Amino acid sequence: EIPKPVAPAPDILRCAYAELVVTDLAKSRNFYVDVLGLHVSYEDENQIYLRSFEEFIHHNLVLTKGPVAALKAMAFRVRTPEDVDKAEAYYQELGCRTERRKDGFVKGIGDALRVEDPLGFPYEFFFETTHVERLHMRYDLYSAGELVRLDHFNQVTPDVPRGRKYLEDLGFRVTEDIQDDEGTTYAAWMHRKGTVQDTALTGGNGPRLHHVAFSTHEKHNIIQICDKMGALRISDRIERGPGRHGVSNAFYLYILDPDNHRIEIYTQDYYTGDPDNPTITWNVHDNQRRDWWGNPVVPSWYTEASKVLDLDGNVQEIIERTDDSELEVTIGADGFSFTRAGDEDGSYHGQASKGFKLG
Amino acid sequence: EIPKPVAPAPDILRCAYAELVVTDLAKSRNFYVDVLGLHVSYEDENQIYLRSFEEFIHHNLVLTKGPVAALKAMAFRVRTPEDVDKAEAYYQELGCRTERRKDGFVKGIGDALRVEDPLGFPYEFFFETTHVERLHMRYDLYSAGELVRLDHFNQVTPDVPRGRKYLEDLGFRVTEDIQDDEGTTYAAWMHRKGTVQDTALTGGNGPRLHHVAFSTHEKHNIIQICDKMGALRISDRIERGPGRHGVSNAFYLYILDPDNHRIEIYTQDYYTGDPDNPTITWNVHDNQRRDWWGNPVVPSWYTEASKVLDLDGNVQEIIERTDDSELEVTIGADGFSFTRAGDEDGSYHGQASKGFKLG
Amino acid sequence: EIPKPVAPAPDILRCAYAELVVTDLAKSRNFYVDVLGLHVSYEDENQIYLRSFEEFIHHNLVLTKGPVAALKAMAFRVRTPEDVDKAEAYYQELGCRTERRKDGFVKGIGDALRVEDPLGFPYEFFFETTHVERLHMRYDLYSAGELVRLDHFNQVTPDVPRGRKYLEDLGFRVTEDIQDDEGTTYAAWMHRKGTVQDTALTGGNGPRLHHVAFSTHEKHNIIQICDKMGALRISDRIERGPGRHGVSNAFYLYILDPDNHRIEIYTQDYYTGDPDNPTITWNVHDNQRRDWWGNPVVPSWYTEASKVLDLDGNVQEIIERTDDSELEVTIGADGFSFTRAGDEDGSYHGQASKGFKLG
Amino acid sequence: EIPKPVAPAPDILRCAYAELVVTDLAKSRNFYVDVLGLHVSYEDENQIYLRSFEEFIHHNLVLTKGPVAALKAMAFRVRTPEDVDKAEAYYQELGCRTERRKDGFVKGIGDALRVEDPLGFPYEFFFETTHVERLHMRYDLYSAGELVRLDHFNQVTPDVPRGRKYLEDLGFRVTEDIQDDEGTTYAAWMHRKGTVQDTALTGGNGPRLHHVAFSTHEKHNIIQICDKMGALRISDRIERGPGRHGVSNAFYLYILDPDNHRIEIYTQDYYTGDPDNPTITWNVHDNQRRDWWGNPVVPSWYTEASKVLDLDGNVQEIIERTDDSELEVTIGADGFSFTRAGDEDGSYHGQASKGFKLG
Ligand SMILES: [Ca+2]
Ligand SMILES: [Cl-]
Ligand SMILES: [Cl-]
Ligand SMILES: [Cl-]
Ligand SMILES: [Cl-]
Ligand SMILES: [Fe+2]
Ligand SMILES: [Fe+2]
Ligand SMILES: [Fe+2]
Ligand SMILES: [Fe+2]
Repeated sequence: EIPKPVAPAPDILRCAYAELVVTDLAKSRNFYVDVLGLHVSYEDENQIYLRSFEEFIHHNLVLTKGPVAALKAMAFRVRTPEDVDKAEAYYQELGCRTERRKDGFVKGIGDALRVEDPLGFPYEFFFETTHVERLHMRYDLYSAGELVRLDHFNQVTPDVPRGRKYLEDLGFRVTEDIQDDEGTTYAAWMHRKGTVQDTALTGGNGPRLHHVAFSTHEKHNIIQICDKMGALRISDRIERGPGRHGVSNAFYLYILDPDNHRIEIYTQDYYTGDPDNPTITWNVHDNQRRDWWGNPVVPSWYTEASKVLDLDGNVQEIIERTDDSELEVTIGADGFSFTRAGDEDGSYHGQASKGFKLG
Repeated sequence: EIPKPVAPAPDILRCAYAELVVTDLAKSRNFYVDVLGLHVSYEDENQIYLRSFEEFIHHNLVLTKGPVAALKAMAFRVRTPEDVDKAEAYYQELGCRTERRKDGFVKGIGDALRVEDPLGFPYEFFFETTHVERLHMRYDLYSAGELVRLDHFNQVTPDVPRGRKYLEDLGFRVTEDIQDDEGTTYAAWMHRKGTVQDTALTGGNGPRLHHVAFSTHEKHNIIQICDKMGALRISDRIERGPGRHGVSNAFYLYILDPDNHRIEIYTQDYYTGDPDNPTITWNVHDNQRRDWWGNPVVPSWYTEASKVLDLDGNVQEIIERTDDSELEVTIGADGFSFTRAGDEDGSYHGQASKGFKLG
Repeated sequence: EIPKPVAPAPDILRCAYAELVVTDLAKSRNFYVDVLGLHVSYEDENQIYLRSFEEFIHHNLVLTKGPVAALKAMAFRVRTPEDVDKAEAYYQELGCRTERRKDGFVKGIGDALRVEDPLGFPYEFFFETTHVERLHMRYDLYSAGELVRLDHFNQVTPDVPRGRKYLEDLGFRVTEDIQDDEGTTYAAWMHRKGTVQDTALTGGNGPRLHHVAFSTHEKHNIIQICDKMGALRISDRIERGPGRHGVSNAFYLYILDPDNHRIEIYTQDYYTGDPDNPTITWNVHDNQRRDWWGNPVVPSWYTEASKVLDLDGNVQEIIERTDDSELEVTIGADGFSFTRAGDEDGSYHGQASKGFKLG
Repeated sequence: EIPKPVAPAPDILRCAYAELVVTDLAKSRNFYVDVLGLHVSYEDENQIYLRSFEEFIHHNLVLTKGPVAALKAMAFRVRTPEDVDKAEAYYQELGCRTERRKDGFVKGIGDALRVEDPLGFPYEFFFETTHVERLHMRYDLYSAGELVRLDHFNQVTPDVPRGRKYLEDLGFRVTEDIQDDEGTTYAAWMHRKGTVQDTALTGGNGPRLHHVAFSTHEKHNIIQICDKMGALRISDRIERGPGRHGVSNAFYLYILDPDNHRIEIYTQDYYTGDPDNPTITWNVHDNQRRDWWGNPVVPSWYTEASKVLDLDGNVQEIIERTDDSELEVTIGADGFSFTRAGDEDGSYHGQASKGFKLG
C-alpha cells in the first residue's frame, strides 16, 4: 500500500501534455500532422511540439526522437507556481525519485518537476507555460477530423486498487470502474477537470502507457478519421472502433502511430464536477461496458501498450498482473460475457461477441 | 444463361416495398415501430403496413403473420399502368409462373403482378398505390434515428453472373461488383433509381433474402439506432457495424428483427443516374471492400439469410453455391486479405482482421 | 405561349455544369478552390475547370476570364449522343438560335449544342464528356465544408407560367411552386434526375442567373462554410442563411463569389422520381415557405442576379417583370406575411419577420 | 461600488436550476416537455420540475404557476453544506435581504439560502439535493433535439462593470467581454465550472433575466429544434438564430416560451478551467462578435427580457441603463458595424447587416 503523505497534494488542474519518444521523427510527423491534423507549435530535427485546436498552452504532445519508443513523461498542469513545490515535497515524502528544472524539461514549459511515481510512471507537474495563439475560431485551418482538446491518459498497472488509492490521495476522484462479483477490479477512471477522466487505470502488466486521448467536437469528426485512414490505405492502423463506450458514454476510436503508441479519439462524455457525482460500477462480464453496442474488444487492446521511461531514459521493468485478466474472463476460452445479466440469449462463452474468437 | 426476351422489359422506377412473413406480429411491431420508428399506414390482427418518413406511397414494408418467417414479395414500382402488362409478358416469355391481381395482393396497392423469377425470388410489379400523407416535414414526429426512405433489397443467389445478366436485361445497371483474379464473381449491385442499388446479389445458397435497407439523413441517425439498442439492452440484435462500406461508400449498420430478418440502415451513397456511370470492381481479398475501415465481416453475414416463398406460400428450395465462398477465401482457414495490394504488412492469412478468427 | 414542338424533346439526365465568366481569374480561384475546396480538373491562364467530390464527368463549373461577369452557359447532360440531335431539331422548331460543335465549346466536353432558349438563356446539351477520377472516397482530400455534387441552377425570368410550360414540354416535371390567391405565380421548381430540382424559375427581371447550387453530405458541412468565411473575415459574402427551406425541405446557404455570382449550398431534399410525385404549392405570404424557421429573406436575394450571355458573348437585354414582386408583397412597405394562415398573431405588415424592415 | 466582504465567498460549483413563474402551467408544460423534451422529475397542479438528459440533481428548471411571469430564483450549487452558511454571512455583510430555509424553497432541494442580491436578482445557494436517475445513456428516451445540460443564465443589468466586480469577488472569472474604444462595457461572460459561462451580464435596463441556456450534444440537435418549431407552426417563437457566436464560439439559438421567457440552446464552447485562461475582448462594432457569420442581431434581443421577483414575490423595479446602448451604437440610426476593422467595404451605417434596418 502507498501511504497518504502528511504534505498537501499539489492542486492538479488537468492533464496537459505527453512526451512520447519516437524512432523516426518524419514518419511520426506524417501521422500526427498530416494524417491527424495537429498544429505545430515548434519543431526541429529532434522534436515536434503539437497542440490541439482549442489549446492556449504551448503544446499537448511532444514527439522526441530516441532509440526506443516509449512514454517519456505524462504532464499535469497545477494551479499555481507554488503547487510545483508542493508536488516535490509530496513525492519526496512518498520516497520517490524527483528531478526539478527551473527552466523546464521541454520547450514552452517553465519550472517543472518530474517524478518516478509509486507505480513506476514518469509524471510531470508544472504551472508555467508559454501561451500561444488559441486556434479555436480558426475555421480556415479546421480539419474534417479536427482534434480540439487533449482529454486524458490511460495507464496499464498490475494492481488497480493500489493505484486508485494513490491517485485519490493525489486528489483525483473516481467516476467509473469495472469489477466482478468476487471483488476483483479491472479498471478505474478518475478526474480532476470535471470530465470523466484525466487519467485512468487499466489492469495489466505495467507500468505501460495504454493511450493518450484527444477530443473532437462531434461524432462525424471521428468517422472522418476512419474514412481518411481508409483513403490513405492505412486502415490496418485502426486498432478498434469506432464505437460508443459504456464506461464514460463517449464516442471513441483507437488508432496506432508509427511506433505503435495508441491514440484514442473521444467525444461527448458527461460533467463530473460536483463533489457527489455518482460513481458507476460495471460488471466485467457486461458486454456493453466497453463498447455499448456489444462489438468485441480487439485482443491487442488488452495485451499491447507502450513502454515507459525512468528519469535516466531507460525503460522501466514490467511487473506482471496476478489478479484476473479482463481478456481471459470475457473473451478467452474460459471467458464469458452477457448482453442482459442472467440471460443465456445474447451471451458469449469461450469467444467474443459477433461471431469471433481470439486469433 | 437466362435468355433476353423479345418482349420489352417493364420500366422499373425503384424498389418500393417488401412483404415479410413474421411469426409474432406484436413482437415484430415492437421492433419496427417502437425501436425503429417506422410509421404505421394501417394495421390489423394479421398485418402491419409501415412507411418511412419521406414516403408518399402507401407503404415500404408489410409485416404479415404466418407460420414460417420468410420473404413473401419484394416489390418494384413501375412507371405506368401498362408496365404491369409488360412485366407479365416479359416473365411469361422467360417461362416463369405469374399471378395477376387487378386489385392487388396487399392493401394500398392496386393492379399488381407477382412472379416466381428465374432465380426463384418472389417479385411484385405494380403502378397503382394509395397515396398517404408525406411526412417529410413532420419534424414533430422525427426520431433521432429516423428512417427516411426505403433504399434497396439484397438477394442471396448461387450464381451471380447468371443473375446479373438477367437483371441487366430487365434494365438494372451494375454499379459495383466484387470479383477475384480467377474469374469468380462474389457479389454485384445494380440500380434503376439514381443511387448505387435497388437490388443486389450476394453469392451464396439461395434463393434467400439477405436484407432490406432503409436510409437515414445523416450518419448520427445510424449511431443513434445503435445507442438506442444498447439502452434497450438488445445490442445482441446488432449484427454488424456500424461502418463505412467500400462498395457503395455508404455509412451502414446491420440489425436483426425478431425472426432474424436482416435490416440494413444506410446513408450517403452517390449518384449513378448517368448511363455510362463508371462500374467499380473490387477484389475479394481487399480488406477495405466491405468495411472501408478494415473491420472484419461477421461470419453470420455470409451464412445467414431469410427463406423466400413461392406463389403458393411454400418455402423455395435452396440451391447450393458451387463457386468459391467469399467467407472461405477471405476469413476462413485458407483465406487471405490485404490492406495494400502487394504488401505483406497489414495482410491476414487464415483469419479475420483486427485480431479475430471465426468463432 | 411557347408552342410544343412536334419534334421529340431530348432526354435530359440532369444539370451537369455551368460556365461562368469572371473578371479576375486568380481572385475567383481563391474563392472556389481555396475557400470552397472544389477540385481542379484543368486550368490555364484563361480558364479553371472544377468538379465536386463525387463527380466523374470532367467538370461541374468552368470559370472563364472575360470582360463582363455573366453566365456563358448552363449545361445539361442528355442520355445518348442521338439526344444532341434531338435537342438541335427541337430548338430549331422553336425558332431559337443554335450552335453545334462536334468537339465541344469547353475542354472535356465532346459534341455539344448551345442554344439561345425561348427565355433568353444560354443552354447547352451534350452527351460526350471526358471521365476523370471520381473522388468520392478520397477522404484524404475531403474538406470540412466539402461540396459533393452539383445540384441545380436557378433562373430569374419575368413570366413564370410561360417558362414553366416550356420547361414541362422539354420534359422537366414541376415539384413545388409559389402562388398567391390572385392567380400570380412567383416561382417554380422542376426536375429531371429525381431530386426536387435541376433548374428552377424565380420571378423577376430577366434573363438573369439567380444561382448555381452545390450539395454537401450533411448539415454541419454547410455550417463549416459559414464558420470558415467568418474566420477569413469575409462574412459579408454570406448573403443569406444558413436555413431550412420550406420549398424543397433542404438545408441551405447563399454566398457571393468575387463577381457577385450567387452560389447556394444545399443538402437533404427528397426523392421525386415517381411520375405522380405529389406537387406542393405554397402561398407567397407564408413566412415558412422560403425559410422554414421564418427568418427573413434578405432583399438582395430578390433584386440581384447575374447577367447572361448570348451565343456571340454579349449580355442579353433584360425584360422587366410586370407581375407582382415577391419582395414587395411580402417584406416591402405594403407587404404581408403570416406564420399561421388566418392568424394575426405572428403576422408581419409592411416589414420583414424577426423585427426588421428593409434597409 | 459593491465592496468586497471580509466574510469568505461561498464556493460555487455551477449554475444548477432556475425557477420561473408562468401564467398557464399546461401551456408551459406543452413547451418545455412536449416541444423541448425536458424530463419530468415531479409535477402537480402548481409546479412542474424538469431536468436535462445528463443531470443527476433533482431538476434544472422549476415552473411555478403565478399571476405575473417572472424569474423567481436563479440557483447555484455550492460545494459543501457549510457554503450555504458562508453565503448567508457574505450577503448579510453586503446588506442584502436574505431568507434561509433548512428544508428548501422547492421540492428536491434541501437547506437553501435565497437573497435579493446587490443587482436586484433573486439568487439561491444550496448544496443538498435529491439525486435522481441520471438519464445520460437512456437513448430510448433521447430526442432529436435533446437538451443535455443546463449551461448558464444571462442577466440584464445597467452597469456592467459594477456587476462584474461583484461577481468576481464572488469567485466568478471573466472569460469574454464586449467594449468600445471610449471605455464602455456592453456585456461580460463569467464562469465557475470551466466552460465560458455560468452567468453573464448584458448591459440594459434591469434587473431582468435575459435567458436561461441549455446545451445539446451536437449542432444538428439545435437545427432540429428549429425544424420542429416550423412543423408545429410556431416559428414566430424562434427569436434569433440559429448561429455561431463570436463571444463563446458556441452554436446557438434563442426561442421564446409562452410567457416570453427566452431560452437559449447552446453547444460547443471551450475549456476555461485554467486560472490564466486568456480573456477575450471584442469591439462593440465588430459585426462578427455576436453572430460570427455577420447575421443581424434581432432588436428584441436587446430590448426584451423577463421581470424578476423579490423575496416577497413582487416584481423588482427596473433601473434604466445610462451607458451607451449596444443596439443604438451598432444597428440604430447613428450606429455602425464592420466586417473588417477599418474597411468601409462590408461596413453598415445606420442599419443592420444583410440589407435590413430596425422595424
Ligand atoms: Ca486468386
Ligand atoms: Cl473501452
Ligand atoms: Cl458489405
Ligand atoms: Cl428560398
Ligand atoms: Cl450574442
Ligand atoms: Fe480512454
Ligand atoms: Fe445493402
Ligand atoms: Fe436553389
Ligand atoms: Fe447565452
